[PDB]
Amino acid sequence: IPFFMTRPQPTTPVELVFDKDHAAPKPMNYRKSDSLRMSGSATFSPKALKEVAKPVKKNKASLYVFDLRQESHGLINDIPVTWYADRDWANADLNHEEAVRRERRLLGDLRVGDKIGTTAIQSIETEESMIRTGGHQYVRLTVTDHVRPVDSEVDRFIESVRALPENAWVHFHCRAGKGRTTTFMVLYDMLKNAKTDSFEEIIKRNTELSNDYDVLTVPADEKDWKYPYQKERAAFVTEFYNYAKAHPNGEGMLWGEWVLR
Ligand SMILES: [Mg+2]
Ligand SMILES: [Mg+2]
Repeated sequence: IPFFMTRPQPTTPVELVFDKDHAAPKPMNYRKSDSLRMSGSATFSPKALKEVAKPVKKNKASLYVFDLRQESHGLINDIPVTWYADRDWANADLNHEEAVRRERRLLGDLRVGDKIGTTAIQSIETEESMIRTGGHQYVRLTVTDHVRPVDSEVDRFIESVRALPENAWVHFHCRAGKGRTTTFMVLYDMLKNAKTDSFEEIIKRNTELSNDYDVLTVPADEKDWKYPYQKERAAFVTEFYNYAKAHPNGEGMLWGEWVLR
Protein backbone atom coordinates (compact mmCIF):
# COMPACT_ATOMS: atom_id res chain seq x y z
CA ILE A 1 0.00 0.00 0.00
CA PRO A 2 1.39 3.43 -0.76
CA PHE A 3 2.29 6.01 1.82
CA PHE A 4 -0.89 8.05 1.94
CA MET A 5 -0.60 11.58 0.61
CA THR A 6 -3.70 12.57 -1.28
CA ARG A 7 -6.22 14.87 0.28
CA PRO A 8 -8.94 17.36 -0.36
CA GLN A 9 -8.67 21.11 -0.39
CA PRO A 10 -10.26 22.66 2.70
CA THR A 11 -13.75 24.08 2.18
CA THR A 12 -15.11 27.54 2.94
CA PRO A 13 -16.88 29.51 4.36
CA VAL A 14 -16.42 28.09 7.89
CA GLU A 15 -19.33 28.84 10.19
CA LEU A 16 -20.06 28.09 13.78
CA VAL A 17 -23.01 25.69 13.82
CA PHE A 18 -25.03 24.69 16.88
CA ASP A 19 -25.55 20.92 16.68
CA LYS A 20 -28.93 20.92 18.28
CA ASP A 21 -29.83 17.28 17.59
CA HIS A 22 -26.59 16.33 19.30
CA ALA A 23 -27.66 18.27 22.43
CA ALA A 24 -30.16 15.53 23.41
CA PRO A 25 -29.67 13.64 26.68
CA LYS A 26 -29.16 10.46 24.74
CA PRO A 27 -26.36 10.01 22.18
CA MET A 28 -27.43 9.61 18.50
CA ASN A 29 -26.49 6.52 16.48
CA TYR A 30 -25.38 4.65 19.60
CA ARG A 31 -24.30 0.97 19.46
CA LYS A 32 -22.01 -1.28 21.47
CA SER A 33 -20.13 -4.58 21.60
CA ASP A 34 -19.90 -6.17 25.01
CA SER A 35 -17.34 -8.75 23.85
CA LEU A 36 -15.04 -6.11 22.36
CA ARG A 37 -15.92 -3.57 25.08
CA MET A 38 -16.30 -0.87 22.52
CA SER A 39 -19.11 1.44 21.51
CA GLY A 40 -19.65 4.22 18.93
CA SER A 41 -22.02 7.18 18.55
CA ALA A 42 -22.35 10.66 17.18
CA THR A 43 -20.76 13.49 19.09
CA PHE A 44 -22.79 13.96 22.28
CA SER A 45 -23.88 16.33 25.10
CA PRO A 46 -22.95 16.61 28.76
CA LYS A 47 -26.09 14.79 29.83
CA ALA A 48 -25.52 12.00 27.30
CA LEU A 49 -22.06 11.24 28.84
CA LYS A 50 -23.78 9.25 31.62
CA GLU A 51 -25.43 7.08 28.94
CA VAL A 52 -22.17 6.45 27.13
CA ALA A 53 -20.54 5.63 30.48
CA LYS A 54 -23.11 3.01 31.52
CA PRO A 55 -21.18 -0.10 30.41
CA VAL A 56 -18.36 0.98 32.72
CA LYS A 57 -20.27 3.00 35.32
CA LYS A 58 -18.77 1.55 38.51
CA ASN A 59 -15.26 2.08 37.02
CA LYS A 60 -15.33 5.58 35.44
CA ALA A 61 -11.58 5.72 34.76
CA SER A 62 -11.79 2.72 32.44
CA LEU A 63 -13.89 4.59 29.83
CA TYR A 64 -11.74 6.03 27.05
CA VAL A 65 -13.56 8.34 24.63
CA PHE A 66 -11.83 8.51 21.20
CA ASP A 67 -12.87 11.64 19.46
CA LEU A 68 -12.05 11.05 15.78
CA ARG A 69 -12.84 14.55 14.47
CA GLN A 70 -10.43 16.62 12.43
CA GLU A 71 -12.91 19.50 12.25
CA SER A 72 -13.09 21.78 15.25
CA HIS A 73 -15.81 21.42 17.81
CA GLY A 74 -16.72 22.01 21.48
CA LEU A 75 -19.59 23.02 23.74
CA ILE A 76 -21.38 26.34 24.03
CA ASN A 77 -24.06 26.51 26.73
CA ASP A 78 -23.74 22.66 26.83
CA ILE A 79 -24.72 22.48 23.17
CA PRO A 80 -22.27 20.69 20.91
CA VAL A 81 -21.01 23.07 18.22
CA THR A 82 -19.01 22.56 15.05
CA TRP A 83 -16.96 24.95 12.95
CA TYR A 84 -18.58 23.73 9.77
CA ALA A 85 -17.70 24.01 6.07
CA ASP A 86 -18.98 21.76 3.30
CA ARG A 87 -18.31 18.00 3.82
CA ASP A 88 -16.77 19.00 7.20
CA TRP A 89 -13.65 19.77 5.23
CA ALA A 90 -12.97 23.04 7.13
CA ASN A 91 -9.63 21.72 8.43
CA ALA A 92 -8.68 19.34 5.63
CA ASP A 93 -5.24 20.94 5.17
CA LEU A 94 -4.21 20.63 8.86
CA ASN A 95 -2.11 17.94 10.44
CA HIS A 96 -3.06 16.61 13.90
CA GLU A 97 -1.21 19.17 15.96
CA GLU A 98 -2.44 22.05 13.69
CA ALA A 99 -6.03 20.81 13.93
CA VAL A 100 -5.85 20.62 17.75
CA ARG A 101 -4.34 24.14 17.87
CA ARG A 102 -7.00 25.49 15.51
CA GLU A 103 -9.82 24.17 17.70
CA ARG A 104 -8.22 25.79 20.79
CA ARG A 105 -7.90 29.05 18.91
CA LEU A 106 -11.55 29.05 17.74
CA LEU A 107 -12.94 28.18 21.18
CA GLY A 108 -10.71 30.82 22.69
CA ASP A 109 -12.09 33.40 20.26
CA LEU A 110 -15.54 32.92 21.74
CA ARG A 111 -16.48 35.08 24.75
CA VAL A 112 -18.97 34.87 27.53
CA GLY A 113 -21.46 37.57 26.52
CA ASP A 114 -21.14 37.15 22.70
CA LYS A 115 -24.49 37.06 20.94
CA ILE A 116 -24.77 34.73 17.99
CA GLY A 117 -28.32 35.16 16.71
CA THR A 118 -30.58 34.21 19.57
CA THR A 119 -27.78 32.53 21.57
CA ALA A 120 -26.03 34.48 24.36
CA ILE A 121 -22.86 32.69 25.37
CA GLN A 122 -22.70 31.78 29.07
CA SER A 123 -20.54 28.64 29.06
CA ILE A 124 -17.59 27.58 26.82
CA GLU A 125 -16.08 24.14 27.21
CA THR A 126 -13.84 21.73 25.38
CA GLU A 127 -15.24 18.28 24.85
CA GLU A 128 -12.13 16.88 26.59
CA SER A 129 -13.04 18.93 29.70
CA MET A 130 -16.55 17.52 29.73
CA ILE A 131 -15.28 13.93 29.37
CA ARG A 132 -12.56 14.25 32.06
CA THR A 133 -14.86 15.93 34.54
CA GLY A 134 -16.88 12.72 34.43
CA GLY A 135 -13.77 10.82 35.58
CA HIS A 136 -13.11 9.32 32.18
CA GLN A 137 -10.16 9.44 29.73
CA TYR A 138 -10.02 11.20 26.36
CA VAL A 139 -7.98 10.53 23.22
CA ARG A 140 -8.16 12.82 20.15
CA LEU A 141 -7.49 11.55 16.60
CA THR A 142 -7.94 13.84 13.62
CA VAL A 143 -9.66 12.17 10.73
CA THR A 144 -11.32 13.97 7.83
CA ASP A 145 -14.92 13.07 7.18
CA HIS A 146 -15.17 10.87 4.04
CA VAL A 147 -11.40 10.23 4.01
CA ARG A 148 -9.29 7.41 5.46
CA PRO A 149 -6.96 8.39 8.32
CA VAL A 150 -3.38 9.33 7.41
CA ASP A 151 -0.77 6.75 8.35
CA SER A 152 0.51 8.70 11.34
CA GLU A 153 -2.95 8.95 12.79
CA VAL A 154 -3.33 5.20 12.49
CA ASP A 155 -0.08 4.93 14.47
CA ARG A 156 -1.37 7.41 17.03
CA PHE A 157 -4.44 5.17 17.39
CA ILE A 158 -2.37 2.02 17.80
CA GLU A 159 -0.05 3.61 20.36
CA SER A 160 -3.13 4.67 22.36
CA VAL A 161 -4.60 1.15 22.15
CA ARG A 162 -1.34 -0.47 23.27
CA ALA A 163 -1.32 1.81 26.34
CA LEU A 164 -4.86 0.92 27.40
CA PRO A 165 -5.38 -0.77 30.79
CA GLU A 166 -6.82 -4.24 31.00
CA ASN A 167 -10.58 -3.85 30.93
CA ALA A 168 -10.61 -0.46 29.24
CA TRP A 169 -13.90 0.33 27.49
CA VAL A 170 -13.42 2.35 24.26
CA HIS A 171 -16.05 4.68 22.88
CA PHE A 172 -15.54 6.17 19.37
CA HIS A 173 -17.42 9.13 17.99
CA CYS A 174 -17.43 11.46 15.01
CA ARG A 175 -19.91 14.22 14.15
CA ALA A 176 -22.55 11.90 12.60
CA GLY A 177 -21.48 8.64 14.21
CA LYS A 178 -21.19 6.94 10.83
CA GLY A 179 -18.24 6.65 8.52
CA ARG A 180 -15.24 7.49 10.70
CA THR A 181 -16.74 5.92 13.84
CA THR A 182 -17.56 2.67 12.04
CA THR A 183 -14.12 2.47 10.44
CA PHE A 184 -12.32 2.74 13.77
CA MET A 185 -14.64 0.18 15.38
CA VAL A 186 -13.53 -2.08 12.54
CA LEU A 187 -9.85 -1.22 13.08
CA TYR A 188 -10.13 -1.85 16.83
CA ASP A 189 -11.87 -5.19 16.22
CA MET A 190 -9.08 -6.13 13.72
CA LEU A 191 -6.34 -5.24 16.21
CA LYS A 192 -7.88 -7.70 18.64
CA ASN A 193 -9.25 -10.35 16.30
CA ALA A 194 -7.64 -10.39 12.83
CA LYS A 195 -5.38 -13.19 14.22
CA THR A 196 -8.40 -15.52 14.54
CA ASP A 197 -11.29 -14.10 12.51
CA SER A 198 -11.74 -13.59 8.79
CA PHE A 199 -11.72 -10.20 7.07
CA GLU A 200 -15.30 -10.69 5.82
CA GLU A 201 -16.64 -11.71 9.21
CA ILE A 202 -15.20 -8.62 10.84
CA ILE A 203 -16.63 -6.30 8.17
CA LYS A 204 -20.02 -8.05 8.39
CA ARG A 205 -20.50 -7.81 12.15
CA ASN A 206 -19.50 -4.14 12.22
CA THR A 207 -21.65 -2.99 9.29
CA GLU A 208 -24.57 -4.78 10.96
CA LEU A 209 -23.84 -3.41 14.44
CA SER A 210 -23.53 0.10 13.12
CA ASN A 211 -26.32 0.09 10.51
CA ASP A 212 -23.50 1.53 8.32
CA TYR A 213 -23.74 -0.78 5.32
CA ASP A 214 -21.98 1.39 2.77
CA VAL A 215 -19.02 2.41 4.95
CA LEU A 216 -16.64 0.51 2.60
CA THR A 217 -18.75 0.43 -0.56
CA VAL A 218 -17.37 2.00 -3.71
CA PRO A 219 -20.00 3.89 -5.79
CA ALA A 220 -20.87 2.46 -9.23
CA ASP A 221 -20.31 5.87 -10.74
CA GLU A 222 -16.65 6.82 -11.10
CA LYS A 223 -17.59 10.51 -11.43
CA ASP A 224 -19.35 10.55 -8.04
CA TRP A 225 -17.02 12.60 -5.88
CA LYS A 226 -16.93 9.89 -3.20
CA TYR A 227 -15.55 7.26 -5.58
CA PRO A 228 -11.81 7.82 -5.13
CA TYR A 229 -12.23 8.32 -1.35
CA GLN A 230 -14.11 5.09 -0.93
CA LYS A 231 -11.53 3.21 -3.05
CA GLU A 232 -8.82 4.56 -0.76
CA ARG A 233 -10.74 3.63 2.39
CA ALA A 234 -11.33 0.12 1.11
CA ALA A 235 -7.69 -0.43 0.24
CA PHE A 236 -6.67 0.90 3.64
CA VAL A 237 -8.99 -1.34 5.70
CA THR A 238 -8.11 -4.37 3.54
CA GLU A 239 -4.38 -3.94 4.18
CA PHE A 240 -4.91 -3.00 7.84
CA TYR A 241 -6.39 -6.45 8.30
CA ASN A 242 -3.13 -7.95 7.01
CA TYR A 243 -1.07 -5.78 9.33
CA ALA A 244 -3.28 -6.62 12.37
CA LYS A 245 -3.14 -10.35 11.64
CA ALA A 246 0.67 -10.22 11.62
CA HIS A 247 0.87 -7.80 14.59
CA PRO A 248 -2.03 -8.49 16.94
CA ASN A 249 -2.79 -5.51 19.12
CA GLY A 250 0.03 -3.72 17.29
CA GLU A 251 2.62 -5.98 18.80
CA GLY A 252 6.11 -5.76 17.34
CA MET A 253 5.51 -3.18 14.64
CA LEU A 254 3.39 -0.08 14.07
CA TRP A 255 1.18 0.39 10.97
CA GLY A 256 3.48 3.11 9.65
CA GLU A 257 6.51 0.79 9.72
CA TRP A 258 4.41 -1.88 8.06
CA VAL A 259 3.48 0.51 5.24
CA LEU A 260 7.10 1.50 4.61
CA ARG A 261 8.51 -2.01 4.41
MG1 LIG B 1 -21.61 22.55 30.83
MG1 LIG C 1 0.79 22.62 6.19
